[PDB]
Amino acid sequence: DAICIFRELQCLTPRGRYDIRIYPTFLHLHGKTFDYKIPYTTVLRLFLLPHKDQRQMFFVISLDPPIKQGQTRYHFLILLFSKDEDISLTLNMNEEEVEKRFEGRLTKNMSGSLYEMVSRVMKALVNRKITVPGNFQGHSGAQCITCSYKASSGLLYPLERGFIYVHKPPVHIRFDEISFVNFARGTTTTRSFDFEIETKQGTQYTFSSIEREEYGKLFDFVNAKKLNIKN
Ligand SMILES: [Cl-]
Repeated sequence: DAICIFRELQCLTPRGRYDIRIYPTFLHLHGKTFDYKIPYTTVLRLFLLPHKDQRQMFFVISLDPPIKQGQTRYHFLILLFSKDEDISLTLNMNEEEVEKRFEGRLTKNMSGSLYEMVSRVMKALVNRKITVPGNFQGHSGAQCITCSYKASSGLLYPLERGFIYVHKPPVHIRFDEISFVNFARGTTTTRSFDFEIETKQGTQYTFSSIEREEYGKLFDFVNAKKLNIKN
C-alpha cells in the first residue's frame, strides 16, 4: 500500500490525467488506459518552473530510461498545476518512521499548495533538490521566453546553468553541452527572432517566433553567462 496518492494530476507529457502513487522505491503513474512504474533511481533531475501567466507551475521529472507508450519514448514526465490548488496529505506511515526515513524533510500530516506538496514529497523520495530558475528576468517579470520549437508553441526557461523548453517535446540543454548559440531576425513586425543552439555533439535546436522585447532579455542572459555567440 502507498505512502500517499496524488489524484487526477494533469500530465502534459505523456498527455492525460493520472494518479501518482508514492511507494518507497518507485512511483506509480496510474491512468485510465496506461500506467507506469518508475523507480526513483531512474529519475535524473527535478524541475519546478513558473508559467509566465503567474497562475500555473510545471513540475518536470527527467527520466533515464524513458517510459514507453508504444513506439513513443518519454524522457520527461511533465505535470501542470494551477498555483491555486491546495491539498492535505496524511502519509501512510507512523510519525517516527517519517522522521528517520526522510531526515526530517517531511512530517506525517502536511498541508499546502498541490504543486509545493508534490515537489516536497518528490524531493524527499528521490533525495534530490528541485531545479528552479536562477536570476533570469524576462519581459514583464516572466522567467521564460515564449517561442516555437518543432512547430509547437511553448516556453523556454533560462536556468542557472542550462535551458529547458516545455513541453512538446521537452528539451534540456546544459551550458557544458553547448558549442555556440546564435540569434537571427526575420522580416515580420512581430515574433521576428530565432535563437539557435548547437551542442558539442553537433545537434541543433531552433527556438523561433520570439518577440523582440524577449529577445533582448535573452541576449543579456546569454552574454552575462559568457556563452559563445557565432554570427
Ligand atoms: Cl519582433
